[PDB]
Amino acid sequence: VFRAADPLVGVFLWGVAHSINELSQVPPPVMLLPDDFKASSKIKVNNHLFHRENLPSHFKFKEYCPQVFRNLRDRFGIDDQDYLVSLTRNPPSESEGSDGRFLISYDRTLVIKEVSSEDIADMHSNLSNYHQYIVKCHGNTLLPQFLGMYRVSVDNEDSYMLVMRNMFSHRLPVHRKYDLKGSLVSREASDKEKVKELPTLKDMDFLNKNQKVYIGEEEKKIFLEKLKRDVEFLVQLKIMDYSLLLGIHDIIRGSEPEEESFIDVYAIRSAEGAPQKEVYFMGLIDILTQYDAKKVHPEQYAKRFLDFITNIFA
Amino acid sequence: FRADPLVGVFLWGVAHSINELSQVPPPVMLLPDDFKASSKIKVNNHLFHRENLPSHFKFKEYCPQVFRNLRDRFGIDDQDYLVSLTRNPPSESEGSDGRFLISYDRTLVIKEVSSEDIADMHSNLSNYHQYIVKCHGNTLLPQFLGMYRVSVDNEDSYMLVMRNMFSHRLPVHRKYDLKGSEASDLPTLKDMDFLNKNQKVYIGEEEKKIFLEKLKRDVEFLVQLKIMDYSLLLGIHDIIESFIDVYAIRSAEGAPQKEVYFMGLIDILTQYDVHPEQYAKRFLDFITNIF
Ligand SMILES: CCCCC(=O)Nc1ccc(-c2ccc3ncn(CCC)c(=O)c3c2)cn1
Ligand SMILES: CCCCC(=O)Nc1ccc(-c2ccc3ncn(CCC)c(=O)c3c2)cn1
Repeated sequence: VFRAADPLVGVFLWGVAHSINELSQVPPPVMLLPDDFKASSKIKVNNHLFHRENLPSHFKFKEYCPQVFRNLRDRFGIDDQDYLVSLTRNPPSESEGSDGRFLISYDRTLVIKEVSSEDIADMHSNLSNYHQYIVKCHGNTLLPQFLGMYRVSVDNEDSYMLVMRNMFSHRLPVHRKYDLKGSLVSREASDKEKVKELPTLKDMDFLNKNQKVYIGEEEKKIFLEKLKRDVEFLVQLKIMDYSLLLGIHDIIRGSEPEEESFIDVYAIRSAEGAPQKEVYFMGLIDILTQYDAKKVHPEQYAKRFLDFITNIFA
Repeated sequence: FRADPLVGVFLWGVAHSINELSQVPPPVMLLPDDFKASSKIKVNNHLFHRENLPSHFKFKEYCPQVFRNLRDRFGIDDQDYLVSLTRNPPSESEGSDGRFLISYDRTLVIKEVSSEDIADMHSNLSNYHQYIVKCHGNTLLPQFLGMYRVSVDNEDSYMLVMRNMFSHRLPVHRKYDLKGSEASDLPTLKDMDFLNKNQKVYIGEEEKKIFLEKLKRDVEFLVQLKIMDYSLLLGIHDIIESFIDVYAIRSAEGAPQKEVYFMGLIDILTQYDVHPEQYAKRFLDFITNIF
């Protein structure tokens, strides 16, 4: 059943418009109540002998905790209308690498990742904790910015979408990619992964390449003290198995002929004495994983993580 | 409890439909499927709260392509239809046994109807639609512009939106429901009080026949469908630029009073189950008899 447009994205793009447009009529609550953290807005469409081109005739769309995620976007500095333009003005571009879908907004500021149903449950188990941490740090963090969480039902099949700020650059393309855990049971990018154009390298590949990150001592201090706070928050929640996403843009290799419009929140320029002029992009990914696993405590995972990351700097 | 969700949902559904319909190109020709089609939407929010709309409702539009085409053939743009119903709440009328709302514009009417009138509309929607294209929309019959079903707190109410037959600016002072064969206590006069009050309409020779020729055409379209028990709604405004009252006929030159008459057929679609062509025969001669 080849289609030119994927109905899963079309229904998602429809539902984001509908969600935000109805949200424009609902005044923001003065304080989020514990009921807002179990709330949801669903809507089910049933057209009969009335066909549309972009959307299927039978679909559902649900938004998880609208008031919570609306408040989160605000605290992260994103106007709801800017969120809408960025996701819907033009179709997002598809990216490969992750399990299911992984979309990038047309302005390359937002990311939309397909997650599982247990991931949706893990977010609810800690949305209140995550929100209270965004309040406390005023949104200045290395954790991902969870901006919206949605369920898209099409052809009697539910997909779960999660929107976030893009940790990479809206305009500077990433030339080298790592995912760093600091672990012992060592991590190499597979042969299958390594022959791609942009392979996600891991701890051992980082070391094998003599990779170092040159940012200068003040930025190093701010980044490590931030990383330390964020990790302690996860440790308190008994979380482990998270990663630092590290991207590297080669400056002299440049972008395409495309050279103020947006701020790359997770970017740090290289130090003035660096051997290479580059831009780094760093963020924690795959948080929200509890220690309970059916065959390392969160405190030990963290200490090892922080010590590894501390030494990637030079 | 009475501060109203039925109106609040209905107006939410109309904006939602006209927004959806702006993204579906209007067809040039209709299919038999379009006369059995429908668009249904169900909202269910959980610990989410909004002012106007309740937490749970349904909105169903009947044959969206047909009525959209009928609004086109009646000279109504969809956006002007949307502004008309929703930009300010419709004022209600206490013509009871169901709700009866008039747009802020006074250009359109929203009448609550039964589940069998919905069945009656579907049995003849195509017959009605093709009569409209042949007369190029120049009829005394009502202009059915849209038909929806709203569900709130597990009760289904059916809404039919028609063009307003009365004026959008000039109020009606006398109102008749003319049939042929008296009213118990603007009141709705029945037929005897036309006579008793020596009421007569003066509209001019040339315009009287154009109305009567179309009345014969319209009625002759109903009798071919075994329709009876229709009425001629006659509104009357003693004369003591934005829109048009297309059922208004101006004061005749040299009349006792210079006035404006609003006349068009209502409560059609009642099928025989006194004969249709007899019922015709009596009504037509009755209404032909005012000069
Ligand atoms: C419901 C709980 C979910 C658990 C959970 O924390 N997952 C999680 C968290 C964050 C990300 C993420 C965010 C931004 C990103 N920007 C760029 N790139 C680079 C693209 C090549 C990313 O990969 C990226 C990945 C992915 N997954
Ligand atoms: C689906 C229903 C089948 C039966 C059926 O044809 N009903 C039916 C048909 C037409 C009307 C109608 C139309 C326009 C009108 N304009 C003004 N005013 C004046 C308001 C004071 C009206 O009353 C009016 C009433 C009412 N009912």
